[PDB]
Amino acid sequence: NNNIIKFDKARFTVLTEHLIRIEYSETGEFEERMTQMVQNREFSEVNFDIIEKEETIEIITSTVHLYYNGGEFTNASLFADVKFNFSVYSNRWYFGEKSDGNLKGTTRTLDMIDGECPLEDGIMSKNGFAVLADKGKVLTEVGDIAGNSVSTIDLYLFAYGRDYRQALKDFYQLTGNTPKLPRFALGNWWSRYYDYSDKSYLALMDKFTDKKVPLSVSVIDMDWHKVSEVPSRFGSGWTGYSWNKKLFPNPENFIDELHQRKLKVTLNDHPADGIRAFEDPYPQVAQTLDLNTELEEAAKFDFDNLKFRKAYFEEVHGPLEKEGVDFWWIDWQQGAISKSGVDPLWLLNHYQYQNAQKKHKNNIILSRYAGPGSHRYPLGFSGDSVISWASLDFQPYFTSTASNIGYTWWSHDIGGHMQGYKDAELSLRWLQFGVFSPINRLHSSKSEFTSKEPWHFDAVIEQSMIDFLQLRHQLIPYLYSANLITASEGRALVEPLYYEYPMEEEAYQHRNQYLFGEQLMVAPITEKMNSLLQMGSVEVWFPEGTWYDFFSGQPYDGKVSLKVYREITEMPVFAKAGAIIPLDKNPLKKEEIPSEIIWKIFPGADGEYLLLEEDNETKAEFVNGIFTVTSKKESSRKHTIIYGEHEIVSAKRGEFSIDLNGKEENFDWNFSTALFRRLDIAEISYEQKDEILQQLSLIEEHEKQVAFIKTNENQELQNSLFELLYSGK
Amino acid sequence: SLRWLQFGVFSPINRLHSSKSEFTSKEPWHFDAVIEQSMIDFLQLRHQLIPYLYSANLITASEGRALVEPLYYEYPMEEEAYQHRNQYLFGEQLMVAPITEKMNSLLQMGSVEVWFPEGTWYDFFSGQPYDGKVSLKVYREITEMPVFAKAGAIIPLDKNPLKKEEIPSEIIWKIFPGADGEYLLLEEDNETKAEFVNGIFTVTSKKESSRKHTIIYGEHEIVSAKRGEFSIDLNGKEENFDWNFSTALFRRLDIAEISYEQKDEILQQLSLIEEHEKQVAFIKTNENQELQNSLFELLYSGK
Amino acid sequence: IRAFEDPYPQVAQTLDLNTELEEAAKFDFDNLKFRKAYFEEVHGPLEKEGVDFWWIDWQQGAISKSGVDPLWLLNHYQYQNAQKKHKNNIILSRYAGPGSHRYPLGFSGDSVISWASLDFQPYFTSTASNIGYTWWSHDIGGHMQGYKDAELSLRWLQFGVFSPINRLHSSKSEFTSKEPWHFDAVIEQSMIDFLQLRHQLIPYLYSANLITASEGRALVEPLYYEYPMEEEAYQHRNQYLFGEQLMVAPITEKMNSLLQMGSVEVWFPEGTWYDFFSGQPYDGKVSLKVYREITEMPVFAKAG
Repeated sequence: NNNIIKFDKARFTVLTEHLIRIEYSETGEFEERMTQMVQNREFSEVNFDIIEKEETIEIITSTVHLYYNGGEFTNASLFADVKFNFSVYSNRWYFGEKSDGNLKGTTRTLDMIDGECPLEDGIMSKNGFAVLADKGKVLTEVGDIAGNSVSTIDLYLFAYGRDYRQALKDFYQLTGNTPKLPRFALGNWWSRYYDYSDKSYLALMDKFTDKKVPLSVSVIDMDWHKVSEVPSRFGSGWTGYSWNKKLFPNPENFIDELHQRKLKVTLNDHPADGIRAFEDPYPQVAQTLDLNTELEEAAKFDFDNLKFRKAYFEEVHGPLEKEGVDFWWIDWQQGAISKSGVDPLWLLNHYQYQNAQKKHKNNIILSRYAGPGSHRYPLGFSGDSVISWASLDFQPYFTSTASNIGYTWWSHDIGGHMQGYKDAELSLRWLQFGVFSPINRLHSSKSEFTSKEPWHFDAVIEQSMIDFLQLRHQLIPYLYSANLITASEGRALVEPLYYEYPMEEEAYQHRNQYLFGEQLMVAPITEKMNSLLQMGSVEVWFPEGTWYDFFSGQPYDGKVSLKVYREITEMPVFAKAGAIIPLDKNPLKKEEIPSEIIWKIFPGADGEYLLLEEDNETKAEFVNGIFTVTSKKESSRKHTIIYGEHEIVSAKRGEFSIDLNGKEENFDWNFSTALFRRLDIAEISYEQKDEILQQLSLIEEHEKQVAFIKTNENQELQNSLFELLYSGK
Repeated sequence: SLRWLQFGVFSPINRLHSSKSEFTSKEPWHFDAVIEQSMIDFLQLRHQLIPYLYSANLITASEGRALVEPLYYEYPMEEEAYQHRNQYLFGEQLMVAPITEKMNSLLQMGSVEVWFPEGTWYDFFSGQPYDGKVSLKVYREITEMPVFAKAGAIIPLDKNPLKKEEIPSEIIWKIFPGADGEYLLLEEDNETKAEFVNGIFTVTSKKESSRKHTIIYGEHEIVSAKRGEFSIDLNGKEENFDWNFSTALFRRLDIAEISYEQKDEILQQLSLIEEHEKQVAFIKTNENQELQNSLFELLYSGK
Repeated sequence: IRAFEDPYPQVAQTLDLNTELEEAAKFDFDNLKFRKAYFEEVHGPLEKEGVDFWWIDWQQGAISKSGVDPLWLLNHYQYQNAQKKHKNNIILSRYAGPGSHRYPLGFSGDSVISWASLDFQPYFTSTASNIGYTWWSHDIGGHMQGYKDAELSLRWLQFGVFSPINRLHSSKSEFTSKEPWHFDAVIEQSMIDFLQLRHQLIPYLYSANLITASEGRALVEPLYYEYPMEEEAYQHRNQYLFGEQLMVAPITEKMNSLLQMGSVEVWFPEGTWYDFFSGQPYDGKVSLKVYREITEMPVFAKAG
């Protein structure tokens, strides 16, 4: 290509104006094969300039000067200046050195993490550049490990400035797009490390139905297989591939019952102790792998070994798949050691994801993060988080930041995995976040005390959990459409604020705040409520424009940073004037695609929404007060229209256009009602409640209502009252 | 000592006195150069106020009106007039809210919650404006005292407080713009009426004298040392005081014993953010609660 | 020297740069031609306009192709170049390792404005004599960030007056000027008094300077240079000899508001000592806490 330049023992490939591959080869041969990370180096031709001398080369694009002075790559011989002024003297990359500015990415797991842990770098930087080292093995054409690259140094310099979305799109072009998820992945999952029987698991699935909680996925954790029944001469029962016949006497019939309830079924797989001589598949595996059965030779876990992988997929998983297991939960915690030097977690996710496509279209796994490019193998499984306010407070930041290395389908144990402390409000706050996260999978530890069942809790917590779990299914149309946008356009469902607002300092100062698809902005509450107010709070940054609480219609004039207060049953989620959000009208109804969609419109601006589905595209447009719905293909689907407060049209078939210029724009939300409710629940003096209600009702001028609350001795009560006055301004 | 002298100057009688200690002299030069200058300034102000005090004295003797009134004399039906115990009317034209608490060292300012009755009020010293009716915490450096006058207030001042003379040879008429007003200066041997009506300021007296009148309209000295009766039209003249948000903001941030990064962010954000409601939202997020109240006072006066 | 700069056309001609691709003359103090163009064609024109000496403010790391720290290359070559235009000329730059005392003055840089920073700085300054680096210039009052406290500013200036170099400097803040009249009348007068004292001390300082150059004696010595066998000479970290006739114990802690005085524990060696300012006498040998108003500094001289 004209986009390739060789100099001394180095090779430079200008992939985009903002992305340069940098290689070193001792042997004069450079690597064309794919790697664990890189799937594609075919990019459209771009313009750049070169200054090539006897001893030095300079490559010049719109955004970077890359310099190479010959010899081995050192911090002195290989370095780059960006053509940006985001910093005073952090604008230079030096080979092998770290600079300030990296917005971070993700890490393997939250196992044993109570609150924060360190993250790896991503490709996004406030200073406009990042280097992504390719240290992986080469692949063959069909995707097996081929050994060591002949490019013994192979780097990708990203110099996208603060065009983070383009950086991520081009990262997906280099490393491969995220595959499409199946719609079932986006519903509620039930999971618990608990020794259910077939009977008690079905009873619980039937109780969810009776309780009006919709589920898409039934997880069965490790007590599906033998555990205490494993003789100790074999080691533990952590790894298992044999049903516990007491609990599951007829596994296929049990899985058939979950399938009749329209559930997908996954089993926990702890692979590290392989297939030992007590296991039901051991005689077949022993025959295939020529094991010494009289010395009970184990088929040890070895995902570098083609014959082992084949026996694992065909003879260990295969029989369980025939019984109706839909996909695999790979729960790998036993380290990064293999003879090849490839992390066994990477070998599991890569080969198991590929194997899962044989039985079902667009199938998934559930496994931990295996490094850059491992987004090709959804879903992410963060693991054994400690049950704490601190863990919840980290998790939104964790989730949105992961988009910076393209890993956009994290599934967290909703409510936390293990250890930690009981607090029903923590459980409820965690579920609110989970509903507005990539995947909503309830899971817990082996404790008798950690079930995430809503009815574990009091009547208030129970009803709120059921409400949010129903909301998750209402959101599946929006989630599935965003999923197809991830797969086709390389846009994350969960974005940090700085993707949309890269030049706004406040977009970097609200770590737990994020965009959720294109129409919603979420600010989860991740701190225990103030008992004096009976409300939790978070500081929300409202960008320029008019924003509405998604639930209440409470309005906010951006741009402003404002502390917002919500009761434990309520979550801060916001939509702009002109937002159009589809919702399943029948979230409890078992059906492949919604028979009815609610179009929820926020007045005050034009807008539009494209609902992508398996077999259709439906465009909702709101222009000069006219709402129009059209689709590629016709269907019997019935559309409901909600304009602000009011249901305008109920269950109307086919394409149509309705004029909403006539209709009531304003939500009911009003200062006086909200004021009365905040004062009423507060655990403060009745004399203070009486004085605040009286004075805020009597005082007419907005500035004097604010002066009145400014004298209040309760500082947090001032901030709560200020939120209502700001919304009522 | 300095706060006490500020109160004393706006009290019925200003008598410095102390115990038999070697350490309790009320001499201004007992103290450091800052305290000394402020004490001298307030002690000079007391003599500037003698014309106003002597006139109120004759009103006590003849009409049975106190020089110092609780707020509830003027505002008997306002609950807030019973909730500001140290706040008072001082004659008919001034409202005083002495600071009687040690300064907050983080702000380098003391404070008191002031109730502003209905109407437009001005700091007597600075011209900082306040829209009543409101209860508002006000902050002052140790050298400054909260004293307020309504639009239309007319306060006479001795122009020569150090000059030993039985009656002032020169009076300053200090006028607060925005309303009509009047003031009757009662003296041993004279009555002098100052009237401010539809922007016309008039001075007349029972008896003639060689007294020279100076007129200060808001900020500006309009007429210097003019003899006898007269009338001058101030509709032409600049109504507004110099007091401005930006200057006062810079001064409060500059003296505060807070982080320079906080000072820089507040100055930048309050200068950039245009909408009053969003300037108030910005200060509402400040972690320093008393700094919020100080910044709120300036934003309220600048509204 | 990048393509927008006033000297770039001359530097581009000297270094054979590609001006139509706006090739920068990148910083490269290993390169003889770069150094020559930097001194003659970049600094030279500014020197002709009357610039007397160079403040090298290098913060961009220790990387060069040679393995020599670019800060060392700057101090070594710029000090040598500064002698061409003026006799006994200086630079102002950070410490570049042992031997870099040959290139005065030291420039310590971007200290945080705090009592903690001031409390470190006397110990920092006297201890530097132990590697022969005896001309540290600190940003007097602190450089950046930190907190406002007029008394910290005044204490810092008192130290600076009794330090190798008294250079007032500050951050880009609207709130960090070291002008004395930034402060109240008490702080202002005391700062003016100490700034006048610095000029009163120039004869003593210049004489000590010639003693550094000719006899290898530091202006600022730790107590243990004079009193190596006295345990207390190792236990008063901020106390130092200042030339041969003065012993300084700066106050580097906020005053006790009950006393309206700051304090420091002073070790008085054997002999009769006098406060330099007041004449208050002290009989050594003794360790004694001394108290001073914010406007006063503990500085002592022996009988004789």
